[PDB]
Amino acid sequence: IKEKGKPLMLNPRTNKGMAFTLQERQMLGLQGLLPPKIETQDIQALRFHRNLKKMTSPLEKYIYIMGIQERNEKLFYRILQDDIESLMPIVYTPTVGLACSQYGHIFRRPKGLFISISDRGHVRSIVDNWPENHVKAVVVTDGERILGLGDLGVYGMGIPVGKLCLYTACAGIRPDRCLPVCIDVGTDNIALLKDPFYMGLYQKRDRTQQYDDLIDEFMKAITDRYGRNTLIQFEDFGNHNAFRFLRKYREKYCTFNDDIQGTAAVALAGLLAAQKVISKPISEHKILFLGAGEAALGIANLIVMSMVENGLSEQEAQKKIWMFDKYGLLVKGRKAKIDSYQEPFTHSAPESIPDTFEDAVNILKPSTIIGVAGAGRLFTPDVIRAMASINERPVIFALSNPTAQAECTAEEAYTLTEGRCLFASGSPFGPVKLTDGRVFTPGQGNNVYIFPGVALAVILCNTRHISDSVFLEAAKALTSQLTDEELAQGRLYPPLANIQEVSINIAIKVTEYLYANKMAFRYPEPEDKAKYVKERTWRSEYDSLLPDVYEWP
Amino acid sequence: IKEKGKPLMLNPRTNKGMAFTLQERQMLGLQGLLPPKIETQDIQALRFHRNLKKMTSPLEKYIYIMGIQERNEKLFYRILQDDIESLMPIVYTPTVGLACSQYGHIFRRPKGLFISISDRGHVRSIVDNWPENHVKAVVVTDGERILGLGDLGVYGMGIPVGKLCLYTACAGIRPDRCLPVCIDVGTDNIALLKDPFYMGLYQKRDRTQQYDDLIDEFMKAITDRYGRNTLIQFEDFGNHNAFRFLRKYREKYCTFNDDIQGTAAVALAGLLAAQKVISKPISEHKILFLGAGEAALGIANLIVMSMVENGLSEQEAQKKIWMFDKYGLLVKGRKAKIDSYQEPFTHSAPESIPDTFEDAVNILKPSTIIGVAGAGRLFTPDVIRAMASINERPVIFALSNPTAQAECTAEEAYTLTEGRCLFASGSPFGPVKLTDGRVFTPGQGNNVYIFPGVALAVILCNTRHISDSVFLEAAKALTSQLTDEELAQGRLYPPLANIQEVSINIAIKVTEYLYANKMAFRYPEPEDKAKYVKERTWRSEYDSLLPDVYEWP
Amino acid sequence: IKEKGKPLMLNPRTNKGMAFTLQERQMLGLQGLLPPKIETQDIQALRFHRNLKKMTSPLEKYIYIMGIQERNEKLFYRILQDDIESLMPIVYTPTVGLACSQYGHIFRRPKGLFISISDRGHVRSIVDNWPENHVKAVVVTDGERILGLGDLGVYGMGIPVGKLCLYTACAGIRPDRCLPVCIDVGTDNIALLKDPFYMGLYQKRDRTQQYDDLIDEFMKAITDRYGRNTLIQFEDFGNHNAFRFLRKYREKYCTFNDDIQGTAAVALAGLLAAQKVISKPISEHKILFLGAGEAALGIANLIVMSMVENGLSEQEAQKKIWMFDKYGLLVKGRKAKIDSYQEPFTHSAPESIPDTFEDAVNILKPSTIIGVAGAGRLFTPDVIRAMASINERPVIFALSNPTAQAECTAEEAYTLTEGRCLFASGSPFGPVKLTDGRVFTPGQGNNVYIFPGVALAVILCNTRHISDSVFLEAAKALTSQLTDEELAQGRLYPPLANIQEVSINIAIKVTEYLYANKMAFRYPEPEDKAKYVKERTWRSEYDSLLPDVYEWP
Ligand SMILES: NC(=O)C1=CN([C@@H]2O[C@H](COP(=O)(O)OP(=O)(O)OC[C@H]3O[C@@H](n4cnc5c(N)ncnc54)[C@H](O)[C@@H]3O)[C@@H](O)[C@H]2O)C=CC1
Ligand SMILES: NC(=O)C1=CN([C@@H]2O[C@H](COP(=O)(O)OP(=O)(O)OC[C@H]3O[C@@H](n4cnc5c(N)ncnc54)[C@H](O)[C@@H]3O)[C@@H](O)[C@H]2O)C=CC1
Ligand SMILES: NC(=O)C1=CN([C@@H]2O[C@H](COP(=O)(O)OP(=O)(O)OC[C@H]3O[C@@H](n4cnc5c(N)ncnc54)[C@H](O)[C@@H]3O)[C@@H](O)[C@H]2O)C=CC1
Ligand SMILES: NC(=O)C1=CN([C@@H]2O[C@H](COP(=O)(O)OP(=O)(O)OC[C@H]3O[C@@H](n4cnc5c(N)ncnc54)[C@H](O)[C@@H]3O)[C@@H](O)[C@H]2O)C=CC1
Ligand SMILES: NC(=O)C1=CN([C@@H]2O[C@H](COP(=O)(O)OP(=O)(O)OC[C@H]3O[C@@H](n4cnc5c(N)ncnc54)[C@H](O)[C@@H]3O)[C@@H](O)[C@H]2O)C=CC1
Ligand SMILES: NC(=O)C1=CN([C@@H]2O[C@H](COP(=O)(O)OP(=O)(O)OC[C@H]3O[C@@H](n4cnc5c(N)ncnc54)[C@H](O)[C@@H]3O)[C@@H](O)[C@H]2O)C=CC1
Ligand SMILES: O=C(O)/C=C/C(=O)O
Ligand SMILES: O=C(O)/C=C/C(=O)O
Ligand SMILES: O=C(O)/C=C/C(=O)O
Ligand SMILES: [Mn+2]
Ligand SMILES: [Mn+2]
Ligand SMILES: [Mn+2]
Repeated sequence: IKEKGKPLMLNPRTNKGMAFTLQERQMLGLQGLLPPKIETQDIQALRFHRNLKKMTSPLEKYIYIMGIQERNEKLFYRILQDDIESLMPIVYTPTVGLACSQYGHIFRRPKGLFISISDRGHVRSIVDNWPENHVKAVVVTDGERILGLGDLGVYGMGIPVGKLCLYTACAGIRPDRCLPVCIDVGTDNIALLKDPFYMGLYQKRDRTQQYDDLIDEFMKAITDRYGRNTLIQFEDFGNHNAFRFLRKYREKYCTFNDDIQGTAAVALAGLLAAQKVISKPISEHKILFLGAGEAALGIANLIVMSMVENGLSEQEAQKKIWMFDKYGLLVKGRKAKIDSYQEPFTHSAPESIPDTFEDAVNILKPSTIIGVAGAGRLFTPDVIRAMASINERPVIFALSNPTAQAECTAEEAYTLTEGRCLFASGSPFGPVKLTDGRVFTPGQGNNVYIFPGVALAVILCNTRHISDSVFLEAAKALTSQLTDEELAQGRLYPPLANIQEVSINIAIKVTEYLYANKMAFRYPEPEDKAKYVKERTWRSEYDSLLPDVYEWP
Repeated sequence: IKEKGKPLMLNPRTNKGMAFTLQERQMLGLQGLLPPKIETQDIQALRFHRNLKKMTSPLEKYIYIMGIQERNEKLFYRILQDDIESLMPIVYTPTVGLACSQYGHIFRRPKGLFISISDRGHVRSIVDNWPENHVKAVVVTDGERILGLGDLGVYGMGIPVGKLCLYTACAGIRPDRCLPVCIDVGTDNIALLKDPFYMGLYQKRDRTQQYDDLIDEFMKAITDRYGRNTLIQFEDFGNHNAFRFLRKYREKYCTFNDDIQGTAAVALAGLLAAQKVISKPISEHKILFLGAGEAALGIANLIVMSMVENGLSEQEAQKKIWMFDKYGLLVKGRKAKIDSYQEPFTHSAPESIPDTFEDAVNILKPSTIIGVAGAGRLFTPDVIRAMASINERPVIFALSNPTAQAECTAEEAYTLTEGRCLFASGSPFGPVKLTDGRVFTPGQGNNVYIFPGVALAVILCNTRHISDSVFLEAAKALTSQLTDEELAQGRLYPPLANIQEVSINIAIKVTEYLYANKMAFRYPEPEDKAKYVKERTWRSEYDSLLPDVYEWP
Repeated sequence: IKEKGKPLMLNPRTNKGMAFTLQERQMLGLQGLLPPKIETQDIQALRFHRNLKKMTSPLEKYIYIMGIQERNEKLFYRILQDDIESLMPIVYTPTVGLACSQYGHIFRRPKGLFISISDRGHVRSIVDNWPENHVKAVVVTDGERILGLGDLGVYGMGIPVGKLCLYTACAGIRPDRCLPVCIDVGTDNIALLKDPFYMGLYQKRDRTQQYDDLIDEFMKAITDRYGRNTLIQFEDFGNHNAFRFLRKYREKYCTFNDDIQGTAAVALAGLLAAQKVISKPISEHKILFLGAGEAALGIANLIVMSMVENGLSEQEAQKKIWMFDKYGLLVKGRKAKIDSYQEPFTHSAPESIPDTFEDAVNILKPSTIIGVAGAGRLFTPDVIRAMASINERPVIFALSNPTAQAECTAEEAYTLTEGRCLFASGSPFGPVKLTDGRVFTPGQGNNVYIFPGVALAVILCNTRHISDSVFLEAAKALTSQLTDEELAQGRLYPPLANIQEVSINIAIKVTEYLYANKMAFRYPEPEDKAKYVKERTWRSEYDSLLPDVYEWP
């Protein structure tokens, strides 16, 4: 490091608290500024869990652990490392959504960059204000579609912050190379415009061309200072902007959209694991989505790429996918609109026009149901029963987040199908024991299983662009890690407790894929991709800060 | 910049002296720390020239101007840019040599990084001590062969410093992106080892494997911190080491040796200029070298490549070249050793064995004489007359530096050949006027015309390896700028006064060459290379340091 | 030491150069930034004297050593300490006057605080930009009366800088606690108003209420930040502003005017020494001043106090003093003005009014002549001859500075009076050897023998105000250190070569005087004033910058 003395303690990237050794204190001007006691990171972790055990609400736990990231970075991650499964719900979905809807009530310190429409023309100067000189990964949101909570404006900064925590906790990406970003062009949230604690501009969203220019100016500014190959992950943008920005920049920068592409991969991985148990002919596979937005289209497009890779033409596969949105079933010539992306899955109206999602299930008789509407408990008991009656082993994915917007619970899916369904959800649910002793451990179909591993691979290989093919390879890399014993439990995904090793493995597989397809530019090409990746992961163990002292001959 | 206040004035990189505008001083905390007067860089320039003109000795002018580099970087380069031609002999050769032989007496502040054998195993920590974060180019020496002055140890640091100033002065390579380096493993200079002002370790050179490993450690440290693409220019390394390191690293790193390859392109560019005068074919020209070291072998190899590029084969080309070293004519089976690089130019002993260099000229009757033995006035009157009697338009290159080690003077060569010789020297020589009022302006055969333009291209194209073929095009690029009128005056090279435009022009050719030959990795490839290179050269004009202030809507 | 890395080398306060030990280099992040050689201050000193020896002009040597102050403060004073006597003429008078005349030509880096009239209402903001936190002594000037050179505007900043160097070199006052200040309200010097290099405001002097308000503002801003007892020494202000500001502030701040009071003490001390080689009766003392401004009036009033301290009343002592300015003898009723301060020394026109200073010498027949007109050689040979015939041992003091403005030289004084005079001058003159062989060593009556010791005592005792009594004591303290031998050489002051010891002795005696008269507020009162002062003098030897590293039991 460059500085010594108090500054070392005030900066969380370097502060170690009482873990600063005696020599470090004396040589770096800290003696007397710390209590006489010398501690280990282990003692500090104990302090943490000791106090966490006594806390009552998830939000309170969020504020506390999240505060550690602003005081002692190394320890913050040592804490996540100790038990990522139990803390995931706190730092990530669903509690992060809770934090976001209340971001202005719990604010203590800011985190990340805020670029508003009012800064148009001066974005580059905002990017130069960021302290870190070598940013490799950016996660950006404009806060219009925060989880299934809708438009939360700048209160959505909570999402990019959470995603990045996982870049480091899951894939070992250096936190100092990560930058959370929030684009504030206003918010249509009437309640927030009336909140005296709101953190953004008090104006409705700017949807004119100035908005696209702002985004343009941001992509330009970020790459100018950090590099053309800086990984830019779009997160929680509205439906229209999400697809547009993805297609406008995907071939120009090293960018992707988590909601559209990372989701697609995790979902596909779940369906793959499922096919392992079901083993049914793909000619008998009929899928039906509740909702036809970002994730539905992304999932459907990757399912098609999977089916095509498996024989069917692109046109035959798309006919095997249906969608049901807020206006009803997506069929040709319906009163409600249908965008360019939905058309491919908009088919000739069947015998009857289903009025409810239930009718749709009975009429179309799908074998797989995927909920991604973010509208609540729409996979009603009748839907689940209809599914269990129609299929011996129905696949039921309720992916909407947070928990209250989920289509159904694990407990509802398993009991209403007598333990026959193959379930996955976006938000966490604990094990389910049926009235007959059978225990079913549900898996979490959440994009966190993908973006960390993919991001690591892309950064390490100096990749310039990300094609949909990477996510397909990621899908296969995730489900390829499922053992048969975990399959028996009802797990369509590796245990969340192993998310770190699982992410690394996905990173290794994707790096092998990028190189083999001339998508990597990090020369020389590593001989052992496995040893290469593992060798470059950031660790939470304290580094010695002592200067290099030695005797001259 | 991150700081404000006095530090801005203490760091030459940012210090503008009285050039800081009123608004900059108020907002940065300099009000009152500077005189009320607001000056322009133009005024600062005048002050400089006013003082220099009063100065008497070259060394004195050296101390003064080099002192400016450590007070106001921008001003330093503006001063050079003002009149590169007249300042060249002061900051560069021959005065730079004078400075080196006396580095310990005129020392005020150190420049660049010093890595000593005593720091083995701890070289990375030394590299990390360097303030600048984005280093793109390194010029390193061990002071074994400083000009034709010999082993000067750490006193040779003056060379890497002098070389880098030209990177900026000539080719516009950002100064903060440059790093001069001195590897001190001791020195054999008996006198220095007795001087109380010597700046190096008091011990003779370490020629064991430790030297090799130190160099290895250095290459690894630099690359690891700044990127394996970082340009490493080897300068004034002893004979043995110069070749071996070039061979060993040109494949692994983006390195090259200036004394071997840079010179090769200058000397070749000279001959190419001669051709447009003599028109003499390639089946013509019998070349004789005085000395067979780094530069001779380098020029020979590039010459051969140009002949082979024009019909002739390598075997019949290498025969048109002869070398005479401190041991006499280099012929097969002679007593003196003949290294691997010299073998290709070691032909069967002639009918008679040349006793002295004058004899070798009469017997062999060369049409081009090239001196690079750093041994003195060896292109004696007799030697020059002989070349006159034997040729109509003889080519005489006395490239040895500094001035006192050159083979002959511009006057000696022109008067002794009645103005028919085509001359070039390593160090500068003023115009020559013959008794018949005929005036000849001799060019300078110095690699300064090469390394700057090449360095700029390599760096801008993100090149990873430098092939000798880059130098061949470098030579062509240089000569392709010699206008007819300049040929007449007796100029084998573009006027040294235009060395800036020449360098930029060269850089453009090489970048187009590099891309056209898939050696460039800077994406996207620029359509207009010219526009590309000129947009990226560093300017000596002052930049505003004002924060980005603006009103919100 | 709170900073590490390059910053330690860029700051002259901490820069040790190659004297940084290996241990400090490794622990402070300097390894590799300095040559492998470890030097001592002794070696660096040698390098300095070696180069100084070569130099030809005094201004050149000035530019050189003053540059060292801006690079290595410790070494700067070591060099001065090594031979304060020979460097005195270069760093102080007369060369410092030459430097001020060319300040804008030789400018490299600014020194001190610059407060301009354009800054009124923001002076505190300027004072807060000064890097040092504990300032104890300020020396300020407006540059209207720089030596006998006149109005030099901001070019006069060189004077305060020169005085402060002596604060440290002579009295051991801490460099970082001294603050040179230049108040710029414009200049009347027409030459500078058309000089493109002039460092000040381009306007004639502002003499409205604004001037006075600026100074008031300055005085308040300084004390507000550093303390009401911050020693503030006024230097080279115009005659009208010198007395009025001294009168206005001497009871509100810890301030004094060097030109009026310091001079007074050194001049009187010279007379006191003279009396010891003449034993002349007070009733025989007749003093005539050439000039009647700051210096003259200051000296007169101090002489008057010494006489009153010995019996004579104010009235009778005051009549022993005559003055002659640029309009002639000050006699009651003369057409030329006579201000309040001059009245006590304005007599009734004698029988015949002397037209020239020679007529005044012959008519009044004084026994002591003191020149402070700064108008050149007014002590013509006829004048000196007249003094030789009226008095057996004529007292001749040519105090005007620099040398060209002196009233006469040392050679002219001793030669013209045949060695029967007691001579002293404001500027240095070497020894004088008459044809008869006799050698005379002239003393230098310059306020440099006073302000250092006086300021040191005033600072160490936390004195709130300085009365004329202090200077009367300093005057006595200085002459008391004179040893007969030296007095026998023609010395009216102790050898300049020992100004360090002499200054300290004056500091001791003055501190004892301040306490004895309850003017000192430093508590507790030191028992041994000598050990108290000697212990607090700053030293030039290097201090270890090593952190306090120790093991715990
Ligand atoms: N678990 C995971 O990895 C991921 C989960 N999601 C979740 O999926 C939900 C939607 O996200 P996006 O597709 O990006 O949103 P979007 O706004 O792009 O699409 C929403 C879709 O749901 C439909 N919809 C709304 N109400 C409906 C209703 N009452 N009945 C039937 N359909 C209805 C809309 O017509 C629209 O087609 C969110 O809650 C989000 O958190 C999104 C990405 C990944
Ligand atoms: N744009 C860039 O990435 C640039 C990198 N460099 C330097 O190159 C050095 C790396 O050398 P290589 O052996 O080529 O790289 P590498 O093999 O260590 O890794 C390749 C790329 O992945 C990044 N990386 C490594 N670990 C990372 C982590 N844990 N989290 C996030 N990003 C990580 C690196 O910055 C590098 O750009 C670095 O020390 C850096 O200072 C210099 C200029 C630009
Ligand atoms: N391999 C590399 O050099 C990479 C550089 N970057 C980043 O990209 C930024 C520059 O923008 P790009 O469009 O990539 O490059 P560019 O097209 O502006 O220039 C290409 C290379 O030449 C260097 N450069 C430009 N002008 C220079 C000058 N006048 N003197 C010395 N070096 C000069 C740049 O640092 C860059 O590495 C840098 O700040 C760097 O952090 C990111 C990835 C790789
Ligand atoms: N102007 C330019 O661009 C360049 C000029 N030079 C200058 O050329 C000189 C040598 O450079 P390198 O080839 O690197 O050195 P080197 O040490 O590799 O080669 C020296 C050669 O000269 C020969 N030699 C020594 N004394 C001799 C004598 N008394 N009579 C005949 N031959 C003798 C040696 O046998 C040896 O082959 C130096 O003075 C150097 O400054 C080197 C590179 C470029
Ligand atoms: N970093 C800082 O700002 C520091 C400030 N101090 C100051 O020192 C005072 C404590 O008194 P001591 O230092 O024990 O001495 P002291 O009390 O014996 O000295 C009396 C006064 O003379 C001044 N002084 C002593 N030597 C001086 C010198 N060589 N040159 C110029 N001024 C000198 C001191 O500032 C002090 O105000 C405190 O008022 C404290 O504010 C002490 C250490 C550090
Ligand atoms: N050696 C020392 O320690 C000191 C020497 N001086 C020197 O004394 C000189 C005057 O200083 P200040 O009293 O502050 O100046 P001032 O401006 O206050 O007074 C100058 C006096 O000299 C008179 N004068 C000018 N030309 C004259 C002439 N042609 N003939 C007779 N009298 C003439 C003026 O009328 C005026 O009374 C300066 O050259 C200065 O450098 C001042 C302070 C200390
Ligand atoms: O530090 C806090 O808890 C809150 C700060 C704020 O309200 O800005
Ligand atoms: O001897 C030194 O290290 C410094 C010399 C200077 O600043 O002139
Ligand atoms: O003219 C200036 O501002 C500085 C000159 C120098 O540092 O030499
Ligand atoms: Mn999302
Ligand atoms: Mn060289
Ligand atoms: Mn004065």
